[PDB]
Amino acid sequence: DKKYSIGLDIGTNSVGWAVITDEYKVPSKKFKVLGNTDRHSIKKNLIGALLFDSGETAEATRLKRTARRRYTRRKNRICYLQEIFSNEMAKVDDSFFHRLEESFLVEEDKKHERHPIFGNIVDEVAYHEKYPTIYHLRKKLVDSTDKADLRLIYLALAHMIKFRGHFLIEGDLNPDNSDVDKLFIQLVQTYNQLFEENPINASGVDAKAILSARLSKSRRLENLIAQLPGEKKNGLFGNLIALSLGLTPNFKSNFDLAEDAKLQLSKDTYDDDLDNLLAQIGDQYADLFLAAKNLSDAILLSDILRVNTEITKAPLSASMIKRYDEHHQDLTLLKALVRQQLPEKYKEIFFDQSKNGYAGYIDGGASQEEFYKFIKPILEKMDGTEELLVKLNREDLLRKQRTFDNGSIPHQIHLGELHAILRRQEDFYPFLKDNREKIEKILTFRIPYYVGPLARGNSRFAWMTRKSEETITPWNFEEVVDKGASAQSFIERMTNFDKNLPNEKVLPKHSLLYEYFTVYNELTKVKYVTEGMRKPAFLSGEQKKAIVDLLFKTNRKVTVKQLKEDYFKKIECFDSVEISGVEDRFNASLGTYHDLLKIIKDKDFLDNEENEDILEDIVLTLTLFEDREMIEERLKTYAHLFDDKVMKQLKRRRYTGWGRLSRKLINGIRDKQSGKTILDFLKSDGFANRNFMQLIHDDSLTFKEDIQKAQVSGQGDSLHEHIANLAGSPAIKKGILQTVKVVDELVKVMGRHKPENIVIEMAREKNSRERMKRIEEGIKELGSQILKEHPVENTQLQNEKLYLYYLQNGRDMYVDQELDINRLSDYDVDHIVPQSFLKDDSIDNKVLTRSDKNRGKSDNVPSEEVVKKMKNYWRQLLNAKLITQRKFDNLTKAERGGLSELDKAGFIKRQLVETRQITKHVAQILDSRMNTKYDENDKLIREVKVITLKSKLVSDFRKDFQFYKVREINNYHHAHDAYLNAVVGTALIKKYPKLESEFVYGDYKVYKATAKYFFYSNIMNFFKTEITIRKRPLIETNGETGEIVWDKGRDFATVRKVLSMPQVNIVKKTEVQTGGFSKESILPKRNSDKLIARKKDWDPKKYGGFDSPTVAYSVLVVAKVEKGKSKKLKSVKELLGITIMERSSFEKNPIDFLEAKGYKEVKKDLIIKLPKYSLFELENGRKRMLASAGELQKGNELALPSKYVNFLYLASHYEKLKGSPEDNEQKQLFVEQHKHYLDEIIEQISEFSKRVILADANLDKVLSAYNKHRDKPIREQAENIIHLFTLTNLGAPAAFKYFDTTIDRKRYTSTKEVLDATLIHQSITGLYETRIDLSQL
RNA sequence: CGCAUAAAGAUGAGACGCGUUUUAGAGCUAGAAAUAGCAAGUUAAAAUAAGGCUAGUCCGUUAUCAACUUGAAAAAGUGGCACCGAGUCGGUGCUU
DNA sequence: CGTGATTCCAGCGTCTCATCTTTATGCG
DNA sequence: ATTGGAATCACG
Ligand SMILES: [K+]
Ligand SMILES: [K+]
Ligand SMILES: [Mg+2]
Repeated sequence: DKKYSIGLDIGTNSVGWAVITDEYKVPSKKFKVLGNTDRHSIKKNLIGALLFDSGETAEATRLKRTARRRYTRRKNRICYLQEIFSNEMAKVDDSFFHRLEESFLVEEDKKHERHPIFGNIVDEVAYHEKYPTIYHLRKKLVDSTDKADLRLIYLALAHMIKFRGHFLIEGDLNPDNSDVDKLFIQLVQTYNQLFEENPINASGVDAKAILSARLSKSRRLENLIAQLPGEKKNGLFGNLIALSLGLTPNFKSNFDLAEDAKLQLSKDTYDDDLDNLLAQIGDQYADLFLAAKNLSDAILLSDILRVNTEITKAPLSASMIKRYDEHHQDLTLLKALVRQQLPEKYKEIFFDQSKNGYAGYIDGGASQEEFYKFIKPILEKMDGTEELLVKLNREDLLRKQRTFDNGSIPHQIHLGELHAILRRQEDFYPFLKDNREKIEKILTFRIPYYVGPLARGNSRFAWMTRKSEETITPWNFEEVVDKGASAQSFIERMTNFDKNLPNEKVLPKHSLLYEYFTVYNELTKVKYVTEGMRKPAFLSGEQKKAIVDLLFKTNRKVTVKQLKEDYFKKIECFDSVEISGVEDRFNASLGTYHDLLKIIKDKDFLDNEENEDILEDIVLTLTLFEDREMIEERLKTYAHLFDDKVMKQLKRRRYTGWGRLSRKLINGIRDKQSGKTILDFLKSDGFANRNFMQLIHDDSLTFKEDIQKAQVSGQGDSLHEHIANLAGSPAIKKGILQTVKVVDELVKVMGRHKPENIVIEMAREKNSRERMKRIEEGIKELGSQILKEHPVENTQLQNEKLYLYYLQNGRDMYVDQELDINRLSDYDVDHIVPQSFLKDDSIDNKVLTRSDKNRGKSDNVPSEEVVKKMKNYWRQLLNAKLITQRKFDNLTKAERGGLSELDKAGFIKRQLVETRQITKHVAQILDSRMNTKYDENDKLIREVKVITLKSKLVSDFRKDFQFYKVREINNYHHAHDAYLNAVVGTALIKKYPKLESEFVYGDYKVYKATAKYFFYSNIMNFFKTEITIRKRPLIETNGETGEIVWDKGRDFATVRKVLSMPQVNIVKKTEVQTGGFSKESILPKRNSDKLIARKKDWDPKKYGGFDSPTVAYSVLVVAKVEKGKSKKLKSVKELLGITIMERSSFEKNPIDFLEAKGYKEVKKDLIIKLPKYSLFELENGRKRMLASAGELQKGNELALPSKYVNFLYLASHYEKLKGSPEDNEQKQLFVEQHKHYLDEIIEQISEFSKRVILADANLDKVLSAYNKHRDKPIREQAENIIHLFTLTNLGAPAAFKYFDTTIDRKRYTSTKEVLDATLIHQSITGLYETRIDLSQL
């Protein structure tokens, strides 16, 4: 019956827990030990931590799943093509497709001739001589007119269909037009022929280079406008240019059309949009648009083709043949030049696959860039290589046809080549003539993103509904698949249900019912005052309806002045109006009402009550579907009500956005007695004018009970389901679930007595590629040449100062100057918001400057003068996305007011008050689980108070009272943080019950700038003996009550004693490994049993395969095996290591599995399943965690005494020095007086390593390295001993560096010993254990 | 408390481009062979987690997971306390 | 000739679309 | 980045 509290520290890979009592002491208990060993009891402290691998997101699984679907559907494309061809192919060659299928198999496994295409050596050689690449064949079939072998036609069509290109361009691309300059001049011609007053003159402008520039589209537009004399990017010609290049231009202001009429060429809606714009102005400008379309084509077609198109209808295949021919010519030239000038390197270039020369480029793993890096010095160190070098710097030297950059080829080009082949060969082959659209559809068919997987009820990811029960081929897809239903289910399966009625789906945000609801909700709060009024009074239902009919239904926004004049003055005849409860501009407005009024031009239809469900369906359809065709399909039912043009205008309108209130919630549920819905009450409440909340918070009204009935239905969810529904990372969700489980186990351990308080705190927690892409886009948009000055590696951009330099165009952000790339370690990285106000260290808040003093004052936002200097530069960076909206607002906050003392107070408070929503959700879960009893009046009984702390409170407590944390010693700090949290948190609610509303979970009613500033600055000052000097009492009092919240004479002793306890329950969560079967790399054939066949029949020794399988869990099996020629049965105990691929086969029948592996007469009761991280104790406390069936991890924690931890913190100058010069001097002197600690610390590590780690060579290496550097400053030795602690850590062995020396991993690559050790099964807290003596088996 | 914007993250769908693996693309000459010299090289088929049954243009890498007992499962149930101490927890007393 | 030390190695780039939450910053 | 799988190397 002893009161206690729980403190928790939740992280992504750790959950620290601690149980404390009223005196801040951690209890200890004797726990029963189950199993077959002699040990029966163990004393353990109720402080510990759970360690687990981070929870992964589903994104990688999603990408693998989508890739699997794409491979299945590509094989289906080829299958459809072969089905079309099969009847005629069986005549031409019956075994052709069989050879294609078996082409992977080796000679002895092939059932037909080893040559796939023609089945004889002569014809195969002749084919490969005539068409060196498939593109030769494609060009021949597109251009030639004599009948081709059916096998060749199939091969070309299959190549086009299999690798078809992207669908990022909608409509048609005609490759007949490729000249940029000619089409640009034609556009200018049409513009001048239609516009004579201000003609466009652009002669003498390199249209080809500017428009096809490698820079960004926006910068290309800027460059073209720059060379356009007397033109504007927002002008009509500028809009045409933006449309052509790809940027979406607004054509409203060009013609003053009063509608946006945005025209994006790539989008399919453009056509319809274009027609709309033709209705806005006329057909005279249509020619310009036509030219713009053609111009756009050339812009995107000159990028990939770069070949003449008047002589061929296969510009892509001809471009690839040009690649082939230039590669051949350059290869011959390079061979000759190398054999003439550097004859010794030829073998390196053209024979050595390991090297990145031509042989490595073709036969080895060298990419194009690696080959260019290898060959550029050789080209430079030779004569006659000017053309080769020019090609190389243009990235056009010795190219391959199948390259990384073929991702810019639209499927329209492949479709054009396929269509040309079909037209050429259709007369010779009738089935090609009558299956032409079939094959074109095979190439171009693509399941819409809103239909998803074409499942038949066996997929958890599928939502499509089928009109008819038939197989969905690409040809009957539009007939078998219900696309409207599929798209609606696509949107609605991801959208929310309203919380009040969890089975009901939310309304569209722009629903007329929702707008009416919000308008009435705000209007019921309108408190008008006019002359002759004794007291302020609310408006009545009739007045509200009159105002809605007058103000809202005729004005988009309704203000106070319009309310006073057009209603109170015009009708009420009251010239003195003062409003209360609202602002000048009403937030709620009938935007949907006015938009529908403009679209349909009818008022009776809108105001009619009985047809409003039609409007609800209208807005729902306009919200659900973005495609004009589907909107048309759904609205066709309402075509009779409106006109055809009105139907088109409706089709154009789209209402993005959903709400949070369902239809039933607003106007579906009715009160038992009144029979009025919530909307009805909002319309006519009476004198009360209650809002929606008061309407659902009234006990007399049945709405509260109806909501409760809806909420109870479904009984919430299981803990795992409720946690998964949270908005957070899967890693933090794993942390939260483990936190709840440890709390349940701790409550069990404490005799089912629930804690008095649960104080919880959560941590706030490739990249180089993201930085590279961001800087590339920013520089391209800006138009700078900085990146061309210096090619920076991705890992080199990981430097903070370098990244800031590159993001700022190399220029100081506060003044107008330039920084030097080589003057690093000299400039200053400053924070836009000072670290005192906000502890933010991300790039979004950091600025690189030559000297920080240029910012102005260091106690506020940077000065107004700096803003006036660099606002244009900041805006240019923001438009290039080198700085964000947040960064720009922070930088320019001075001109908008700067930082008032109120903002400083708020930032000070938020450094201690945890406002994160995820922490509130965790607190709610814990409170709901702990507090369940209800009052007689149906009110929660807060038996357990859930407090939420921030990491700053505990961190500052650690720093102030020398409770220093070094994260490298061991994992105990996790546990320690949890303890400290409770120790702080409970203390706070002892000292400040009035502050519960900021810390304890629950809506407590307990609630100038300098006052709050100093209050929260010194809110934790009751712990320290001497303030500022002020000497608060030794024993702090509760305040207005008599309790000992803190006893400075003995409570600090208790905290220091707790942090020095050697036994802390650190548990690594044992997990069965799931995921990929093995390494994905397909290795070449070799005679090794570690190769895994990629198919049943693909024997690895002849076809290669996978290796490195991941072990799901090991299996301790005691059985017999055959030994010797006589195959005598030897008894063996062994770890098998069931891999992920073998797991299902093993669990289906373990005995059959083990007999297949070779073990005989296994004991199914003696088989032990051992997941990863299974704990074993061997001797002297040496603990090994099973990492796999053949590898062990360290499983021991080093309990370094607290004095060494504090000395290493001070000596390392953790986070530099943040103390007063007097205290810093005292601590530095303490370090100097305590140099000998270093030796002692080393001894600690050494003795620990001699008992547990057992890495003899690494320990000797470490000792020698330490002896080498004994003359270094104490600080550097301290930092490097912090590094040294990696030798003794728990978990996987790692490599560490002591100064210069690097000590590599000593790995325990043998699990033989653990077969005769003590396996330990630990509960989540580790308090409950079962020890199995495996040597007894 | 309500709107607008931006960023980040989560989830799902539809698609591209490569990469890899085996086979095909008769390598030739001098050679007894070792090999040497020369020539050639750019392409394609197929697989792209083994595979499964539910046979779909589906599904197969997320989440969840100590032990023991009751179980389809979800899951439920199983382990005295106090005190003195502390090198990973030990001991003493009370109790059962 | 086993066995500990050592070395090496690991699928990756892009685009379109939708929904949700959370945080930051204005406005109100 | 990490950390287990695999091959290879050095050597008593
Ligand atoms: K797992
Ligand atoms: K466990
Ligand atoms: Mg497959």
